Amino acid sequence: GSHMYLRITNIVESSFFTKFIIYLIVLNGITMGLETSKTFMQSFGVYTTLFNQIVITIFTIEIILRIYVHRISFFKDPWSLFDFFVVAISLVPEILRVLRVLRLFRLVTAVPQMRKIVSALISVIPGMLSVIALMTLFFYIFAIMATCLFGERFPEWFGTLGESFYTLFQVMTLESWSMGIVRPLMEVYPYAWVFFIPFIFVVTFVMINLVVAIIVDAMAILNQKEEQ
Amino acid sequence: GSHMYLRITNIVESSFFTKFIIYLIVLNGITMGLETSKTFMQSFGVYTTLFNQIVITIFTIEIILRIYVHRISFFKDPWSLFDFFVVAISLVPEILRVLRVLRLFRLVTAVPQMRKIVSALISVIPGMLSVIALMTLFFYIFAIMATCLFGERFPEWFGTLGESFYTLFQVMTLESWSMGIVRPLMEVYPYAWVFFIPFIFVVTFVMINLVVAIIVDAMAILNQKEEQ
Amino acid sequence: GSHMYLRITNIVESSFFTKFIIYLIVLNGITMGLETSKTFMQSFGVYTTLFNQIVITIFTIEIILRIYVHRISFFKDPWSLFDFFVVAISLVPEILRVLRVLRLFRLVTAVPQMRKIVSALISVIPGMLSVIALMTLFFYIFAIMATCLFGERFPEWFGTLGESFYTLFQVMTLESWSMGIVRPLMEVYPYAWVFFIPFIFVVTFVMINLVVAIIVDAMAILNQKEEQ
Amino acid sequence: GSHMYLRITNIVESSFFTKFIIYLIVLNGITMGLETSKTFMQSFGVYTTLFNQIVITIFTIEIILRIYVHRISFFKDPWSLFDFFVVAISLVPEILRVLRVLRLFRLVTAVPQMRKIVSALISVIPGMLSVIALMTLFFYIFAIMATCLFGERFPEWFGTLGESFYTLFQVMTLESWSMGIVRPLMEVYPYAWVFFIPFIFVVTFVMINLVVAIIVDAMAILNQKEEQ
Repeated sequence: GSHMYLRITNIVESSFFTKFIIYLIVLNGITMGLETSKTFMQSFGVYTTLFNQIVITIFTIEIILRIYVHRISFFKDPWSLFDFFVVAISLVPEILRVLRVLRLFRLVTAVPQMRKIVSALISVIPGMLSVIALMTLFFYIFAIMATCLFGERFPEWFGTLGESFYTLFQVMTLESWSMGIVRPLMEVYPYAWVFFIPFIFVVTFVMINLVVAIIVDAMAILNQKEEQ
Repeated sequence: GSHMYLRITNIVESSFFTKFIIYLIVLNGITMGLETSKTFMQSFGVYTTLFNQIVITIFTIEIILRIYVHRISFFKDPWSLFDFFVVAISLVPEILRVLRVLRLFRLVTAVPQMRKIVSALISVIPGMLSVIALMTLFFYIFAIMATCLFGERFPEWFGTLGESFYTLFQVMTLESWSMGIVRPLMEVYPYAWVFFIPFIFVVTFVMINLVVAIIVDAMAILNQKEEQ
Repeated sequence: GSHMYLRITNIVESSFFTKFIIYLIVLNGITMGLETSKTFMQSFGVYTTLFNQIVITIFTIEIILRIYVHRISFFKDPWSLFDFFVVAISLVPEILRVLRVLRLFRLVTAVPQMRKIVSALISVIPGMLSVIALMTLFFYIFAIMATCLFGERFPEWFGTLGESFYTLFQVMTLESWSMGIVRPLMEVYPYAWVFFIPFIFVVTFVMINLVVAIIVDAMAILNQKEEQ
Repeated sequence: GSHMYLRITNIVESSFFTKFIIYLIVLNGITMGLETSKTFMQSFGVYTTLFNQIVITIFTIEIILRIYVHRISFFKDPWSLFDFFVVAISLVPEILRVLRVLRLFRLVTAVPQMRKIVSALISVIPGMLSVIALMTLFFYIFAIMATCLFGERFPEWFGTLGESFYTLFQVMTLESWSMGIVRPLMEVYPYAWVFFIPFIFVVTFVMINLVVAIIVDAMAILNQKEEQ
């Protein structure tokens, strides 16, 4: 709480400061779409690599100041921890060059209207873990069974626990599940439909129950407020 | 508010007038389905091109009168602004010859039972913009990543930000997402599933949360009325 | 209300009578599944064609008695009008030989637990007509546009209003909409995505709003009862 | 209620006991994933077949003790009846070697947080039987019609009641229903769309009504509690 501290804290917690930073995120945003074009990169490639290293310096300063002001309150703030990690990524000198584009998610971290909706969304998840747990177990058990039942004749789709996880996931989205996977399978395993139809019933029932549960946990609130 | 004015206003705000106009929309409606057949156009093509230019004169008169009556109250009315734009389109002397068929939407503008439902539908959208914003950002960031990760080997699906937007949209509808796109992709990018499964989870979760939110914003009303 | 009348009315409105008829529907039911097999029809084909003509006599007697008892109260009863029409069909001496199997729906007409659910289901529809109207208009207008824009190069999918209706219906279910239809279309019509993505947005939005509306019209009731 | 009895009952109803058993389920769980790999089975195959026969002895002891304690209260407990049947399966000396993996569902039987969600899920089903009955009848009648209408030219998809059940199920999930099945069918049966579009409408409507009904049966409860 010294004189220097508060001088900084006045700049950081400024309107102008955020608006500045949101202006840059949006500008880098546009920059990163243009950098997607070889034509654009063939002419103005120099300029945008300059602008990229500028912005990422500015954001390191920005994150350093914010730490000066906020102390370990910073490192217990999700939105700040996010901002930390997306800028840190951008600092390391081939998948990482791409993961840089995750800095545009700073538009979410910095615009309150965005933060609101992301919070609303994420707060739905705790009441889902039990069902997600059930489901992940359901899949593990089926992935094993399928790997034994069909891996040898159908290595592409079932040769491996992971091939089976992937294929079972595809069947749950109902993508080409019959013409793509089960119809071919039955050409060797007449009774394969006894594995896949029950699998599709369980998985779809649980998804429906999952969504009904989000709709109720939501109404539970509205029918506490209106009880007052 | 002169004597001539009110003479017109009595005709325009008439029952007979609307019923007349709804009769023509329905008749032009039928006309435009028959004009779809070369056989029909080979014989009665003369007749229907007559009828088309008649109706569109009648509708210009109609829109001119309505402006006489309604003043700048007209140009702050969505339903009237719509009617203006669909008839204006039909006035310009090859995509435009087709866009003419948008005049059949005048059946919505003119039948109150229709206007009601279109209003109910459109009023749902403001409470969606935040999530739509989040989603459009989510897509922009993924469209960029995918264009870098897969464009070079997969130009058809990812060579361009726009190719990537289109392909990501297809993956969100779950259309051929695995047999069509990701299974082919993994034949070169074993770990592509780490991009597409998380993408499908986020996008589907948000869609579910979107719909749950429409169901709650709706119940919020019914549990204000019943609080009275 | 004579002595003969009431003698009949006592038989018709009997328990035993219904249970008898439900026993036959279930038995004809089983019969019609076995008649599906050439093997079974090669041996026991005589027997089941006997049993079929027996049951359909019995049901004509049954429907005649029920008319004796119920008068024009019969011909203002949906469930009875249904029973009339499915048995009448079965009386006419090649699609009609197949439509006979609609008599198994008599299991719905005759079992109250079934009638209940069918009523619950059908009562949902009146509050849908407006949206269905909107949608059918939406389709008519798009079916026309698509027939003009793509019929000439894509006759199979768009050459005709009806081909276009069918194809647009397929796009609304999202079945092969991109790999099957729009990706092929863009190979000649780069901008076809400007027709199909907006079409998919509108159609999906309306379906969601339709379902949210069924969920509210349902809650409107539960929050009238609990207002008492 | 003797001295020996209670000595056992103190062990069985122990914390330590369950935690032990949950530790083994999780350990066998891991074991059964590794047993999925020929590499792993080529080296450590001996070890895991040992561990498998150990665990399944331990679980037989476990189930025997639990019966000693619980009497016919055991054989009227779903969770215990389940545990009985999954271990019994594992005791019989080729599909059965695979069905063994169903013992990992003991993680559901033994973890209360899991039991809770499985109960929530299963309790939804009684209020669905009527609609499921309606649907199964709907399918039986359509499966018959389709087998007659398309089996002869389309044996793969319709030659048999069961082929037709399977194909109708695929059409209900909307998987390749038009490009895969109906478009091919119309190449011989122009009017096949009059069978499949109505089938898709009915089936989808009922599914929607089914889900709306789960959402209401759920709200019926929350608006009994808040009536108190």
